[PDB]
Amino acid sequence: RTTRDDLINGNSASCADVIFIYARGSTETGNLGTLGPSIASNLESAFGKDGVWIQGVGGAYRATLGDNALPRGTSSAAIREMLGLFQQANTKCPDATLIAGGYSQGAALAAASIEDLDSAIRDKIAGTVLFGYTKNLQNRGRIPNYPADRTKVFCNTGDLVCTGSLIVAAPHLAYGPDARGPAPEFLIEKVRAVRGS
Repeated sequence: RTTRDDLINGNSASCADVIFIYARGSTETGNLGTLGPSIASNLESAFGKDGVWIQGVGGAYRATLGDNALPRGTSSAAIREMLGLFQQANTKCPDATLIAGGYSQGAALAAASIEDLDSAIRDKIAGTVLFGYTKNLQNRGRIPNYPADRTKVFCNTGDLVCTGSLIVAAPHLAYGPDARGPAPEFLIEKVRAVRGS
């Protein structure tokens, strides 16, 4: 459901081929919130339940609404949490292909963490999806230090956070269809591009 800790819980003698690290939006529950479970179910269908590990960003990431106003669009403690999960993936399962995503504050968090990541780990992230990306205007639709071809941004018309504001309007809450279809589609395609079939 809304909490998945497959990387933390997983046996390193039986690593998955694909590890997905996902950060939820402000005020959302568990470590996957509203969109993450939808993405996860579609990744399990493509790779098999034992072929993919789903890991939400929990721990120090409290998804507090006010932290959207901080410099990087989230807290330093949250960035450290997400960086630590990428590092854990790299150490536990060195041969796994990584994929990532985030919604709202979680999109800012994914972007900041990927910017700060050691390059050798960053380069293992085959694709990243961002919904309601609160730094979309500021970062010109990119994740710093990360290629555009591996990035997919979902920013609805009328979602004010995508145009430089912090006001939450109805289109910000309308990413369900993207999470069910085009987002997992993109992630699956980017994994298959590097792993084959």
